[PDB]
This record gives sequence, structure tokens and C-alpha cells, in this order.
Amino acid sequence: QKALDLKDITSGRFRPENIQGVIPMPDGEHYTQMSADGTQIIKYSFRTGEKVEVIFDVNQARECDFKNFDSYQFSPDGDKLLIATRTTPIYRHSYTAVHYIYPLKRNDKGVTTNNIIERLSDGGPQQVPVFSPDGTMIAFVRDNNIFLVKLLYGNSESQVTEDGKQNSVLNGIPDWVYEEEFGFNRALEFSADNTMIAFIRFDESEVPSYSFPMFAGEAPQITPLKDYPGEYTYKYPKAGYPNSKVEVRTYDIKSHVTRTMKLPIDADGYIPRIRFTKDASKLAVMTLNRHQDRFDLYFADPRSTLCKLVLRDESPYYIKENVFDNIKFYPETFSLLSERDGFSHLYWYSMGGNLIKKVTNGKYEVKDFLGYDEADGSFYYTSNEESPLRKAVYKIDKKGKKLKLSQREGTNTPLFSQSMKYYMNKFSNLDTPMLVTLNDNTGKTLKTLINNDQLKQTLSGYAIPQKEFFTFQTTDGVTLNGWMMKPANFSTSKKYPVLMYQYSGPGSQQVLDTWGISWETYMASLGYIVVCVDGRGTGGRGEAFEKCTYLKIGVKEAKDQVETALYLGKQPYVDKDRIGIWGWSYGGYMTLMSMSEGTPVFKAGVAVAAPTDWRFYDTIYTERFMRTPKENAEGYKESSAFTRADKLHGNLLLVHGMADDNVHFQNCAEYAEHLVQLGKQFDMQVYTNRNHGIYGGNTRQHLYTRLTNFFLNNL
Amino acid sequence: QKALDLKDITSGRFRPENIQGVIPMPDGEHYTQMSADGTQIIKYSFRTGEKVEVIFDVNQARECDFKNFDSYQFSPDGDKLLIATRTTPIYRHSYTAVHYIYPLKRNDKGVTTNNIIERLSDGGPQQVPVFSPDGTMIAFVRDNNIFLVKLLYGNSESQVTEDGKQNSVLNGIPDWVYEEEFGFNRALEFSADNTMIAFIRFDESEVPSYSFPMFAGEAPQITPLKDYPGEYTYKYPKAGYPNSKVEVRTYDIKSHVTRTMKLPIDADGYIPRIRFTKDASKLAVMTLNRHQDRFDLYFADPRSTLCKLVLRDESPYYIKENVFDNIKFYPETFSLLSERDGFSHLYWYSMGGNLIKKVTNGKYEVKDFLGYDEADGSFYYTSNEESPLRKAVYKIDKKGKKLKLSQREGTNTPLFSQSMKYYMNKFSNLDTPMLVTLNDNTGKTLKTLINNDQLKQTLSGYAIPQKEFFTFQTTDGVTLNGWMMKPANFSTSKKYPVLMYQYSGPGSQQVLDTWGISWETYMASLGYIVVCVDGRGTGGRGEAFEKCTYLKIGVKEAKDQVETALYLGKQPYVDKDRIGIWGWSYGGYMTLMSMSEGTPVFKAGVAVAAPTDWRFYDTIYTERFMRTPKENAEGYKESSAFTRADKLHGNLLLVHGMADDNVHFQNCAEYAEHLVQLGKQFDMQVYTNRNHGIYGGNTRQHLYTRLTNFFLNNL
Ligand SMILES: N[C@@H](CC(=O)N1CCn2c(nnc2C(F)(F)F)C1)Cc1cc(F)c(F)cc1F
Ligand SMILES: N[C@@H](CC(=O)N1CCn2c(nnc2C(F)(F)F)C1)Cc1cc(F)c(F)cc1F
Repeated sequence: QKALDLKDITSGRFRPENIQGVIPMPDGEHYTQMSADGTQIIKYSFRTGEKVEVIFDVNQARECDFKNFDSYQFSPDGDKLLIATRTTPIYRHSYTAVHYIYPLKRNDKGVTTNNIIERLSDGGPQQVPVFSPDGTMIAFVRDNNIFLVKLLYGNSESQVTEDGKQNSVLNGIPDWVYEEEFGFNRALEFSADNTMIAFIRFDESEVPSYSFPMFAGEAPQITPLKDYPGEYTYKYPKAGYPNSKVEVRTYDIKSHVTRTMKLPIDADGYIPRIRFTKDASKLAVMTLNRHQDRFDLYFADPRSTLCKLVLRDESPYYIKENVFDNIKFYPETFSLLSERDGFSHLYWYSMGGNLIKKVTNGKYEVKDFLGYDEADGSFYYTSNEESPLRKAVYKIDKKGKKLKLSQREGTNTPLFSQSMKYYMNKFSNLDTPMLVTLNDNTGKTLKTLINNDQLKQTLSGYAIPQKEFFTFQTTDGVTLNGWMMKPANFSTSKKYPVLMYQYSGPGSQQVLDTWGISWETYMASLGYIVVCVDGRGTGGRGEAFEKCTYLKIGVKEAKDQVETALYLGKQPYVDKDRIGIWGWSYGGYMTLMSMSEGTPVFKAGVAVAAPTDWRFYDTIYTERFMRTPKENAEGYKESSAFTRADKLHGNLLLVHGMADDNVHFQNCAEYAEHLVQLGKQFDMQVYTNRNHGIYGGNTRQHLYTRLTNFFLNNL
Repeated sequence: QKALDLKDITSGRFRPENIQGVIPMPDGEHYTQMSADGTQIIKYSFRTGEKVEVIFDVNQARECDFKNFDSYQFSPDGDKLLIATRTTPIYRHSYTAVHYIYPLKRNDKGVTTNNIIERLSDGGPQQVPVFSPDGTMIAFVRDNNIFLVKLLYGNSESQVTEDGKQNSVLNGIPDWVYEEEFGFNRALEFSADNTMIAFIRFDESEVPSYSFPMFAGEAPQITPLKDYPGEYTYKYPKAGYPNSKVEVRTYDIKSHVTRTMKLPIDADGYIPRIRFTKDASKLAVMTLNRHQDRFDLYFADPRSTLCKLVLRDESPYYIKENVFDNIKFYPETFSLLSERDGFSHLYWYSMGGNLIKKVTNGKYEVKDFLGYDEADGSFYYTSNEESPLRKAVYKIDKKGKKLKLSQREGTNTPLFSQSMKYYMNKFSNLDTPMLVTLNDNTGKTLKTLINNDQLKQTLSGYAIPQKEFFTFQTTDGVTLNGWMMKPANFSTSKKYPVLMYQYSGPGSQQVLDTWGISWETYMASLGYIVVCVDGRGTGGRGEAFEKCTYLKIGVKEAKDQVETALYLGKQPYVDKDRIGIWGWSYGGYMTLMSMSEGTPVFKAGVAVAAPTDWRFYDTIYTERFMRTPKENAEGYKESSAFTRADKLHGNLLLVHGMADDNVHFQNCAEYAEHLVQLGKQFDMQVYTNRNHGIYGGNTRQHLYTRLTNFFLNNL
């Protein structure tokens, strides 16, 4: 019966027990994980779940200068560990860290804990270090150049590129927009030979600069800025501006000759990935055109420079970013996820580019390709075949027989062993916070490592609202999925205020059979009905449902949020005059769109870190859905929150971080002044030195307290 | 009985009729004024108030390319008019304008309207043009250099200085901080000879730069910034940073030789003014030290460069800026306002520097010295001898007899004729919006030009709260003046919420017997008791009362605002739990100080454009009261709103303009983050591209609507 406390939510007091840093060892029988302390790396058996041994310990390693470590990686051989310390984030995926090599060699007592640890580099902190296939070399990036460490040669460090320059030329790591929008941090590969390095070189010299102020602030304090403010500058192309010029280069480890691949790509095209195949003489180069609807897979010869078109996959809309990391190479074959038939499905290709078979078919979506077992010819993947709200692990055999491997319905995230014999399963649903099991490739639970019983017990003493799923029919006959969360004291006799939550961005889903206690859960415990509906444009229901928004985003999503409010307003326990809506990022943009759709259904709303005109956002994301402002002028105008701002109805709170390198604070500053000149009253909360995550010290608690009080006062 | 409408207040619908651009002509019998149209300049008699003639008309002037004009100036002779068009503000006092010379020569019909108008310069817009004593030359500034126009030589334009450079060297106009804090826009003078030009040269090259973003915005839209924002940069030294290096230079009109005056000034001193005397060979140079408590008046020879100390005036606190423009030169004598005896009083000096007499004495303050009539030896000035709430015009004869010239008690602002024979009087009090009379130097009303009867009649239909003055005693026995404004329906039976308004800055006063209808008046008509009290630190009551705050500003002012709230809270018609406070500029800073003084008396407050730590503010103002941060570390800490922020009590709204070149938006951004990390909830309203005035298009209406709703919701 006690009441949830927001501070418990924001401080993560109900964060379920989990396992971090799980890496399948090459042997195929074992996995390693990080200790909770962050001070040990411990080996375990997939088959039994038994602790085999502690392989690494900060208090039991020689010349180890760090107290805790952040992350780690095994050499492909299994004899060395690359360990990262002092991890310093740059953008969402990039960071520097001081890395260390730890050899896994047994001593006189047969233990791997008393070895000596070698600083990976006597120079400065490193980016994206990667082992060569034999484990004898590590390539890394620092100051936008590539460096090579030869472990057989005294950790011999050589400099591969000399033209790296800040805000000008990047070697082996992507620029801001590629990193954010193709979702990756490394373009740096070794050949199966161990003889060649391949990398993408980004020339962003003629990409526009963007700069915003930095104040001293607090948590952290930037002390040089105590009296006079400073600034942050970086390359960021807005919609329709020029992107980096990119090319693929190779470096011959024994020769030291650098070569450029002769890739026939459009001047304004992209190279979202490179990947060495299992063939030593074949480097996969993935390329898109600027409209992002033609994916061309090339095989480049790292020595001759010759590039051969292997596959062309085309769309009347666009190719999604998630395809690229589902391309896995094997001696004679490779996988490909494609939406050609209207659903995300798995295709199996020969290494000549020749379609062997369509592995999955049906009106469901494959989410991830987990791997192929050559022993039986069988494919492992996750999908939502059960329902768009769920994900389960599946196996399809060589003849086409499908078996679902998950024991329980909800959200199943598997991490397979090297051999596909075993997998670790992390599971949740609305009622299960986390349950971690070890399973074999038939689905049998070999061991239950974590059940989160202690969490359930602690929770037992609190009065927890419960989510329930529901569907309803829009006025044009579309089924929408949503969840509804009612106070634990709910009465059909009483009428209640409503808080709608949504994200609503292309391909996204927030209606998922998974567990959480969030700020929404807290709102529900304060007496609100909290509802979340995934409108048109969201993922999991195939291409037509997702991409009906193409060239004019936000409009259809906004009507479906208005339709959701009308439907709630008809319910006898809902006070239609007290309906609020909020969201963050695309969700904040959708709050503005929805509150100014024309039907005055919302009393109040909060838009956090909201884009307000798509011309302020970046090239790769915006153009994927909208093309450029010059090709799609009317679409940009119609998708803009500015155009419909005179119909804004309800009390609005705009929240933004002033150091947002993702949705620039420009969005909020320009939109607010439009609102001022229209005579619309609204409220603001701007956060000094905060980015798109708005976090730091007491910031999140402060922010959710502000949102709580805003809806308490306006609903 | 109708209700005031805020939109009428912000659109200036009750702005009293007045007269603009009143200039006393040299003859001493006449004044000129601008038409309301802005299209005519019309001559009138002081003696009779009769219209003599229209001297200038846009529709009746030849080769006149403008529809309206902004301002105008007469040649010292009376034969030419310098007229300004296209006035473009830069800071509070500086602007560029395209000027035109119009000769006042009669035609065949005897009229001055059909003449030809000459563009003052074929080059670009000009700054601070000034006539030579004979009227044959005009000096002006453009692009930080001095130019000379010789009207007897075909409007011959020559360039006096060649080293002017933006953000580097200014000739003849002050930098940002001198302009704002010594209150002037021109350091450019001709000798009585008409033979020499003198000017101050500002070298701000080593003053720090400050930059803030500019967005496109609206009203005005900055169209180049529609996609990518820009910035504004200028020189602005914060407290304790270096000021411009300054010197006085002269240019020999016939010789073209430039010379530097040998002024013995401290390295870090100021030259707040230069002024040519009635002696052709004597240039007054006014200088302060950096502590601003030693005013040294020098007489410089423009040819020999030799400078002679004429007067030293010293203070244990500081010399106020208002003294400099009260120094008026005569053939054998000059005036000086000084606070040496503890009150602002008028002193009469010989031109050798030798005190002839103390003209005024008593425990009241002289506000302005209006002039000296040599015929009777008599002095004209304004003072508050009646009460700190009032100002009247006074005359003191050669033998010491004093006569008060004003007919009515309240606020009397006089503009004397060249000869001191007549003056124009603008008058108001709590009940008189504006009454404009013409009076002779005994006080007799010769004519009443304006009575604002129409305004009174329009007002008659509205229900107007009325101000009344009051005093009360603080707990340490100090008498404070305040005004109280109650709703027109006031009842002693009812209990009411309170809105306190204050400015509270050193030497300022808001409790004045003068007329206005403001946002406060609107709040009163919505059912609030609105109170304003001038606490310790404010002006008009002598040096001890004003400067008891020296070296630790804000603390004492804040206690007196808390004492005002306690006193109001004891009244039976005041609900002590519903007391709010607000202010703008220093008044916004005082809102924070007062709301975090420690006694939790305020329910809510609004701080507009508030300084929050004095180290963020500029050198001349801050140091006048606080010296530098390095000399007064503990004083800066104790005056800071940051230090006491943990005691903030009540709901706060912070309002700021993001392009504030005066109180940088840094103040608000740094303070808000301090509040976030302390866990204090507050509200914000930031205004894109707005300066310290926060105005533009619908901005003011939007802003006062926001303040109204904030107190309505929190009180
Ligand atoms: N910038 C966008 C990034 C994104 O949408 N994807 C990149 C990463 N990704 C995606 N799909 N899978 C992956 C990942 F697995 F690589 F991470 C799509 C997200 C995003 C959308 C907005 F409208 C906005 F205002 C801010 C914002 F940060
Ligand atoms: N910057 C200050 C200027 C001033 O106080 N004087 C300059 C002009 N002046 C004065 N006294 N007479 C005159 C004038 F007649 F010259 F105008 C004093 C005003 C001021 C005080 C603050 F705390 C602040 F946060 C902003 C701000 F703009």
C-alpha cells in the first residue's frame, strides 16, 4: 500500500537486476560478464551456468592503475582482453577511453589473475579499437587518425593516416550526422588475412559549422567559463545542406601503401558501412543514394581497388538503417534483411550475389538476424509474429520448418553463443521485470540466472498501477494499439483526468509487452489515467502502416493522437476537459502538432526537446522521410509546427536543453517567438548546458518534478 | 465604470498629450517644436504661446525625399536646421541617422518653407552631428571616425581621423560601457573660436569581447538567419576587467595638425566628459579614477597641449554621473553640483577654479541646474525641497533670496528659454496626467498649452484605482515612503492579495508624485492591492540614505522589502499568505534577493532581466558601488543572488531577453542551473532576440499578459 516516490524512479531504485558486458567466447561453450563492482571479469558456462573462474581482477592484476573499468573485449583467439577505462562520451555512440591489454595466460598456480596489464598506447586516449582476426594487431583512432598496434612486435605503434583534422577530415570514425543517423561509431576493418586495413575517410570540410554557447553551469561546472561564456562548434548539415564527401581507403600492413577503392557512387551519396567478408580479398561496401531508397552492396578488392556490384535493393520509399547490421558473412553466403515484400524479412544470398532463398515470409516483421548454424543449415532470428507488441526467438531449419524457442510471451532478447548451441535469454512482459535464463538452441531453460524476486518483494509493499493493453478503431477504420494505466484505486464511478504519452516517430513503438516503472507510472499513482497509443507511422506493422507518412510527416500521426483523445473522451470514467499530452524528441514535436491540429481536445501539454521545423533538423534523418526542402517545399511547410501554430489550443510547456547538439535549441527559440507574435501564452523551462538527454546531477528529478506540477496545475 | 484593458495600456492609449522636440531659439523669445505628424517644425512665442510660423514642412520643401523626420536641431545662429531621418538605434543613447541641412532663409513671399534641403553627407549615415559656434561647420562620426562639413565651402567634407575601427578604436563616441554608465553619446566639441575640434579617442582593443546568438526571430525577422543562426559581438568588460584606454585629442581646422592633451590621469581612469568652455583657449576635461570617488576637472590648452587642474572634488563613497552634465560654463564662471556636504547642492566657481559661493544648502537635493541669468545674478534649478516625492522649479537671487516658481505641487519639469526670461513647464502629480504651460521667470502662467481634458474624459468612463502615498516605520526606526493602490471597489471588510513593485537600485526612486497608468494599475483593477516602497539605498534623501549600501549592495534593500511585506501583512485587509513581488532590471535582482532573504514572506515573484551575480555586470556601474571582485571578494559573494538561493521561498518566474546586451542572458542561464541543482522549482519565459527592453511587435503585450496570469495563478 505505500505510494511510489518519484525520486525512487529517477534515481533508478527499481532498476531490475541484469547482466552487463556479456560476451560469447570463441569456444562456443562459455560466456564472460562484468562484475557488478566493475572490478572483475568472470567466465561462466552456457551449458550449466556455473562460474568457471574469475579471469580478471583489478585487485589481483599487476601494474593495474585503475580501480574500476567500464567495458571490455576479447581477442578473437581468446588469449587477450582489451579493457577500457576513463570512457568519455562524445556523441550518442562515440567516446574516448584509455585501453589496456591483459593477457589470459596461466601462471604457476594455473590462474589468469596475476598477469601484467599493458597500456594499449603511450599516447593519448583512443577511439574504437578493434582486434585483427588473428589477435596480433589492434587498430584504433585518435585525433581523427588511424593507429596500428602490433602485439607480436613489442606493442609496436605506427601511424596509418596523417591527414586527420578536427572539423575537417575524419579517418575511420563517422561525422556527427552519420554516427547519429546510421547508428554506428566505427568504419575500420581488418581483412581475414590479417594483411590489410580498410576504412572510410570523411571529408566534412565544406559541411556547415554550427556553434552554441556553453556557460560554466553545474554538474559538471566548466570552470574556465565562470566569467565569460564559451561555445561548442562542430559540423552539422541541416536538411538539404551538403554532407561529408566520403571514400574507402585501404592500407597494406606489410607494404605501408595506401589505396582508394574505385567505388562508383553518386556525388551526394552515403557509405553507411564497410565490412570485411570471410574472403580476405573481398571488402563489403554498403552504399545509399541521397534519396536513401537504393541500397547497393559492393565487393571491393583492397589491393586492385576494383569494386563489383553484388546486390541492388530498391524501395519506392526508403531503405531503413537497421538493414546494415543484419548483413552477416559466412564462407559461401551472407544474410540480408529487406522490406521488398512489404515486411522486414530475412533473405539468404550466395557470396556471388545470387539469391538462394527467402527465409521468412508472412505478415510479421523480423527484428534481428541472430545467426546461421552450418551443422543443420538453420537460421536464428527474432520476430514479432506473435503480435506487434511482442518479440520471440525463432529458428527455421534448412527445409523450412519453424520453431518458436521462447518459453514465455513478451519481450525476449537473446545473445547466442559463438557456435549457436546455447543462448542467454533476457525476458520481460508487463508483469515480469527481468528474467534471465540460459537456454539451449531448442528453447530449454538450462538455468535461471536471475528472477528479480527481491524487486518483486520490494514492489509488493507499493501500490503500483497496472498497464493493460487495448485496441480501438479510428473513424476511418484503422486498428490502433495502445496501453492504459489506471490508479490502483480505480473506480468506474469516478471521472478522471488523462495524460497521453507518445513518441510517434517513423518506425518507432512505445506500445510493447515489456516491463518498466516510469514517470507515467508515477502520474497514474497520482490519480491520472495514463494512455499511450502508437499511431500511423509507427513500426512493427509492415511498410504500408509505417511509411504512409512519407513526404509529409507528423500530419497523420497528429490526427491519430486527436482520434485517441476523442475516443478516451467518450469513456464514462474520463473527464474530457482534462486531457493532457506530452512527449520527448519526436514525441515533443508530436505534442505541438497534436495540440494545434485544429480540434481543440487537449487542455495542456509538454514538449521536451521538440523539433519545430524540419529544416532545422539534420540531413540523413529528415531527408529519409522528407527529401530536401528544395525538392519538397510544400511537404516541409505542411509538416512544420509553425504553419499550424495559430491553432494551438491548451496550455503548453516547452522544455529544451540549451546545449542540445541533436535538436538544436534554435528549434525552441524560433518557435517560441512565433508563438509570442501570435499572442499564444505558454510556459518554458530551458536547461543550461544540457543536451538532448537533459540529465546531470539533480536535472532529471528537477525536470520530472516540473512536468508533474505542470499537469497537476493545468489538469 | 468600465474596466481597464491591458492592451490599451501596452498600446499607449492613455499616453497624455505632450510636446516633443522643444528647442529654445537663440533669440530668447521663441521656441520651436515638432509637429505630431513628424512632418513640420513650427515656431512659437514663449511670451504669448502664439504660432508665429511653420518654419519647415516635408510637403513644402524642395528636393525633400522623406515623408517624416525624427528629430532636429537649430544652428547656434538660427539660420539653419539640422534634421535627422532614418534614425537607427545602436545602444541606449547611440544611433545613426541620415541628416539634412535646411536653410531658414526667406523667399519672395517671406516664407522659409520653399527652400532646398541638402543631404548633410554624400557618404553613409552619420552619428552625433554638432554645429560649430558660428554655425558654418558640422562635425559628425561615421564608422568610428570624425568628419568635418564646411557649409561656407560647398558643404566641403573632410576626414579628421583615419584610425577608427570597429571593436577597436572609437573617435568622438564612447564605447558600450561609457555610453550606458556615464549616460552620453558624444565626445566631440568645437572651440568658441570655431578654430579647433576636441574629442576623446577610445581604444577598446584589449577590452574583452562578448558574443551572444541571434536567431531569425520575428518583428523584425533577421532573414539571413532563417536556417543557421548568427551572433552579435562587441566589447564589454565585466566587473574588474580592463576598460578602454582613452585620451583627448585636438585637430586644428586651419592647420590640419592633430595633437594629444597631456592629461595626467591614472592608467585605469576615466574621462566621462569633455566640454569647450566660453574661453576659446580652454577645453574642460572631466576625469575620474577607477574607484570613481575623485572627480578632477582639468582645463586643457588645445594648441600647447598643457592641462591645468582646476578643481578636485572627492568622496568617501563615489561621485555620481549626474554631476557632469550640470557643469555649465559662462564668461567668468561655471556651475558644479556636488554631494560634499551630504546632499546634492549647487556651487558657483570662478573660471580660475576658485569657489565663489555655495548657492543652495539644506537637507534636500538639487536635481538639475537650469541656468544663470547675468542681468540679476540669479540661479535657476530644480529641487525636491518640498518632499522627496516632488520636484519644483526654483530661483535664488544674487543676495540669497529663494523663490519657488511652480504654481502646483507634484512634478515640474522646466525648459528655459535662451535668455532665462521664459520657460516651458510640463507638470504632473498623482491626479494630473499632463499640464503644459508657458511661464515667465517669476512663475506666472502666461498660457496653458495643454491640459489633457480629453484624456480625463475618456478616463472618466473607466474604473481607475487611485494611488495614495503613505509612510511606515521599519523595525529599526527608519521612515520609508511608499504608495498604495487599491481596487476602485475596495472594502475594509474584505481581505486582499498584494503585489509589491520596486526598482530599489542605488539612487533611484519609484515613489514619485507623478502620473501614470501602468500594468500595476491594471493589477489593482483586477483586485490586488499594489504597493511600491523605496527602501534604503534609493535617492532623494541625501547621501547617507543612498550610500549606506556601499561595498555590499542588495542586502539592505532586501531587508527593507521584507519589512514592507511584514508591515502589509499586519494590515487587516491584506492576506499575508498572498503577497507577491516583482521588478525589472535592478528590480528583478531585488526580487530574487528579497524572495531569498530568509524570512519566508512572499508567495510568488517575477524577476525580469535580473542581474544575478555582480561579476557578470559591467565595470563602471558595478565598481561604482562595489569596487572590483578582487578588491571586494566577500562583498561580491554576499551581494550575489547565488549565495542565498537555497533560501528561495515562493514560486518564481524568471523572464529574460536572450539578446540582452546590458544584463547578459548568462545571468539568467547560470542562476537557473544553480536553482535546478538546489532542487528549487521555478518557471521561465525567455524572449528570442530581445534586449534589456524586451519589446517588439506583440512582445510587451505578451509579456505583461504572462506576468498577469502568473500572479493570478500563484496568488
Ligand atoms: N536522430 C534519430 C536517430 C534514429 O532515429 N535512428 C538511428 C539509430 N537506429 C535506428 N534504428 N535502429 C537504430 C540503431 F540500432 F542503430 F541504434 C534509427 C532519433 C531522433 C528522431 C527525432 F525526430 C529527433 F527530434 C531527435 C532524435 F534523436
Ligand atoms: N546601467 C545602469 C545605468 C544607470 O544606472 N545610470 C546611467 C544614466 N544616468 C544615471 N543617472 N542619470 C543618468 C542620465 F541622466 F544620464 F541618463 C545612472 C542602469 C542599470 C542598472 C542595473 F542594475 C541593471 F541590471 C541594468 C541597468 F541598465
